[PDB]
Amino acid sequence: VRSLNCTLRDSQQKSLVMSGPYELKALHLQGQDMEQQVVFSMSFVQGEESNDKIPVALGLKEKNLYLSCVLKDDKPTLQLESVDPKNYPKKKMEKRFVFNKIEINNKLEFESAQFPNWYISTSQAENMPVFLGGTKGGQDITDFTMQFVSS
Repeated sequence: VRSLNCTLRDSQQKSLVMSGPYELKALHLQGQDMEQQVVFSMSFVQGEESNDKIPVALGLKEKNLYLSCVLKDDKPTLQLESVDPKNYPKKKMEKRFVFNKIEINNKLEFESAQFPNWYISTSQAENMPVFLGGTKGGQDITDFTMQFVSS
């Protein structure tokens, strides 16, 4: 498995930070305060691919913590799940962990491989949880930029 280290910023320039053990929040940060931002370990895993659609897994750099999509109270939900530190990452990652990384401009969208047309999204408001949104366009933000830190 090949990985790259990177940070993500939504299109409103909000940064992503850990709120608790299992949640990420998005907030407007600038300055030394940016040390707070989560560093992701993006892995290129097995799955269907295209020029513009690439399967990935998002773990937290150096933590056996991955972004996962599960049904919770009957609706697709994003969560941080802990994994056996010795078995991960893998090349053939379980479906709940896979996102389709879609390039559209200098922007990126992350679609659940498990739940078609469900995307990693942020709210327009400050300090709200990052979640899985079943809708594109309307109010919630579904596009991001990536910064390499050391892949």
